[PDB]
Amino acid sequence: ASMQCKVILLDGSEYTCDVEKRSRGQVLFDKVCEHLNLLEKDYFGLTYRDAENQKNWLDPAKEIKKQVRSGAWHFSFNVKFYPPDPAQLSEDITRYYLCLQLRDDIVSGRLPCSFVTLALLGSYTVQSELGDYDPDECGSDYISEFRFAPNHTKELEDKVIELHKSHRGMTPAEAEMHFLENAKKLSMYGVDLHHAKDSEGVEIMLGVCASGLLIYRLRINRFAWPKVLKISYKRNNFYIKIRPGEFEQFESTIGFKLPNHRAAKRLWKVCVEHHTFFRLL
Repeated sequence: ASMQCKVILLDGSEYTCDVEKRSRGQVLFDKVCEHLNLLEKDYFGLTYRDAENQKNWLDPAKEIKKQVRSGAWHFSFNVKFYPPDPAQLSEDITRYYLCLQLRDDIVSGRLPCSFVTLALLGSYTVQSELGDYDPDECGSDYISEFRFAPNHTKELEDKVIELHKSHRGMTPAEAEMHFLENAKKLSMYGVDLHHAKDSEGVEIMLGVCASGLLIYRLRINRFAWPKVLKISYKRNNFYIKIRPGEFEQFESTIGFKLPNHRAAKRLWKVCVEHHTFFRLL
């Protein structure tokens, strides 16, 4: 009358529990956050891969059964809504799980940034995890475990060490806070990127975040939520209604062709959820 679930956590470890066969996603999410002693859980969710190996958020309001057709109820715990100002989070631990996610986002190449920013962010990670630089605990080899960037230059490594040396006295809470302030200013911070085609058939990327919808073709356009009147899908296609022009005198619907109905439905859902979260709480 129950099914085993496995969840990859942000530090790489694996949470196992059992849930009732007809459990809604909420059941499992609540168990994972309890495990994590996470009170600010609303920023977070669970992803799964479907039979086409596409990533999907587990809808907490719905039976897991209906979403994951396989009995392989394997999930990944992830940031869903990236806070525009992490300093305003109530708890250090929320910020910590947030850093872990952003570290992956960087290493995986999902959040690009300057060599400069990579080294600064790296040095904050090192101060958080290792503490103060010391020539006697720190060979010149003491940061061999850390990944900082999709690609490790021995010069990135030296710059991380240089900056680490300057952070002396800094507590994890502060290393992390500094980490979050440089990270939140990055261009792709918190943007969920989706492949699409525009009306001419030119391949573009439609990003969703706290502030609105982004189009990239090379970043191009950006629609703050306040200016999105309606978000909808039909078939392969994704639509937004906006009031263009200086005085917003008319409505215009802009359309994007997505690779299939399901890609359109995932984009639409993610956009709706972001609008609800960021604009209605």
